[PDB]
Amino acid sequence: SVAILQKRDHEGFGFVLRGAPIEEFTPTPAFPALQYLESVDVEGVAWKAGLRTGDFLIEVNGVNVVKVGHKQVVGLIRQGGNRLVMKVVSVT
Repeated sequence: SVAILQKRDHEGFGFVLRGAPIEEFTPTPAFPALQYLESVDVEGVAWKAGLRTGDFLIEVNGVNVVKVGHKQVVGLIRQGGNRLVMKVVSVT
């Protein structure tokens, strides 16, 4: 799916990112991407946009991140400022 987030300058998006040798990695239908959402504050910015714990990250602001490191994805979220667009799959 796809989520669209808009926040104030002095809040966050209300989610935590986790992920990991990132050259022979291999997507599966159980572990599709390197990065996934560890927690989504309930009734938070990301939540209200329909983001949930367990969502894996395919795209961030137009860039594909299936085999992209962690520091690089967090950099994409930062560059967007108060706007963020992500493509996620829910392994649920």
